[PDB]
Amino acid sequence: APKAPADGLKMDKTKQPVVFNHSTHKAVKCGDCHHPVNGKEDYQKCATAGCHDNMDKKDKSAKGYLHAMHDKGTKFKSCVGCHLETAGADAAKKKELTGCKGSKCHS
Ligand code: HEC
Ligand code: HEC
Ligand code: HEC
Ligand code: HEC
Repeated sequence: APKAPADGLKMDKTKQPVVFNHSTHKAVKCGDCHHPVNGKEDYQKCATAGCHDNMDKKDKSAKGYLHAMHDKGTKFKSCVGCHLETAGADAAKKKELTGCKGSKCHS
């Protein structure tokens, strides 16, 4: 159980970096994102060696970095997956939280 970093955290493993703010996700349990690995919630960087370290856009295994941030039907809600539920039928929120362009993730 480490300490939540300050906002402005830059996820920049790709050419479309995204800023993650812990403050806006205060209502979400730490473990929902820093999920269990070998029985214990893991707080290492998502793309740590052995984790989601493959940058291949088509890798849908546990090694797929982009898969972990965008896809639905995953064991743990991904960024987009959780945002889809949050936005519901609200088209404005869907654009803001799940859009591939013109969203708060990818301008
Ligand atoms: C998802 C909705 C998250 C919630 C809720 C919490 N965190 Fe988080 N955190 C998240 C991401 C996407 C990242 C970036 C990881 C990366 O690959 O760089 C982080 C990062 C951290 C870190 C720093 C990791 C490092 O660089 O070593 C820590 C220590 C951390 N987060 C802690 C933390 C705690 C204690 C939370 C709840 C109280 C918590 N986070 C929630 C995503 C999410
Ligand atoms: C290695 C130590 C990892 C770290 C750090 C993170 N994850 Fe992970 N993830 C890892 C494994 C081995 C697994 C599967 C665990 C299982 O019980 O099956 C996963 C899985 C996910 C998933 C779901 C994948 C799917 O069902 O297709 C997501 C969405 C996911 N992980 C996201 C995620 C994020 C955003 C992380 C950083 C905040 C993160 N994980 C760290 C291994 C490791
Ligand atoms: C739920 C389980 C979530 C996961 C996983 C992630 N996010 Fe999220 N996020 C969530 C909520 C409930 C909200 C607020 C909704 C609203 O209408 O404001 C958000 C908001 C954001 C935002 C906008 C606010 C901001 O910090 O700029 C962004 C850009 C954002 N979230 C990004 C993000 C990323 C990159 C995630 C995975 C790495 C991610 N979120 C996961 C709920 C949840
Ligand atoms: C936040 C909730 C996001 C939304 C909405 C979408 N994406 Fe995303 N994307 C997100 C993260 C956390 C990252 C990684 C940031 C980093 O640099 O580490 C990404 C990355 C991508 C990339 C990589 C670009 C490249 O270099 O090839 C692609 C291709 C991408 N994202 C596509 C994409 C699509 C198709 C989306 C709509 C369905 C979309 N993203 C939304 C977070 C978020």
